[PDB]
Amino acid sequence: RLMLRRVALKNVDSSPSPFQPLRNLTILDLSNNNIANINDDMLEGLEKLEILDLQHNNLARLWKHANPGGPIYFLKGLSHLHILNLESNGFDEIPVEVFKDLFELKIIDLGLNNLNTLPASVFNNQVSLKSLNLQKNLITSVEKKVFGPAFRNLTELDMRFNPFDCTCESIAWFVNWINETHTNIPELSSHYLCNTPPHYHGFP
RNA sequence: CCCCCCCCCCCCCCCCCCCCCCCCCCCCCCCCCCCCCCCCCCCCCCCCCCCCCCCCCCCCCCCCCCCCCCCCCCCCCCCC
Repeated sequence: RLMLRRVALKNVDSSPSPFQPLRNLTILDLSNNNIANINDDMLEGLEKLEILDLQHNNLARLWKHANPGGPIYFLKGLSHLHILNLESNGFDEIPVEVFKDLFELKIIDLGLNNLNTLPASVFNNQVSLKSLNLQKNLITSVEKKVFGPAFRNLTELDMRFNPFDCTCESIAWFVNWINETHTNIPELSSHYLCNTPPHYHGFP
């Protein structure tokens, strides 16, 4: 376990990964450090890593398609990763094959970001997901082609402050899944308020 | 056994002049190549300064909400 929360890491983007000798590393916290550039091969050889926290950082550019050199898939080879946190990273786009190898992911956190559109068929490999947290984002539509495999068998859901769109093309499957479910959705009728169109403005 | 004087023709040598043909050097013009310097055309790379745009982090301010601690008051009831 190596905790580096709010330590302002510098020279973190070296060509050889400093966590390469850490073969038995299981918990790694890199939160509140304003890390900007992260290499692709930083977590190579980290088969036994389970807990990864990268919340409150600046990795928005690393996932956009306009980033030179291509998006950074720094989550490859993490077969045993269990809890992942990416809060307040300012993410605006998620690459399609970033979560391709997380076969044992159960807890994922993506709140307080600028997510608006997610690629279709991204959460196929998370067959053992438990909690999905997307509070305080800019998402507007929830559909099967992206959130179908995500909502297979969960236990928690955190999507409070989002401007949901009330349209049969964008929310009908979502509200249908709300009607019958066993996942714990707290304050479902308090902050899951429809922002757009103004006809359904504020309607749960 | 004799010298002299005239003339024709053909020689040889030497000085001058005029012809071709060639060599060397030089002059003028032009062309080609090499080197040096300079000007212009663009397309740029690197560095610095200035100005903005996005995202994020620390600190601070304002408005709150919850919890904890302390103080006061109102009503009800007992002890001596």
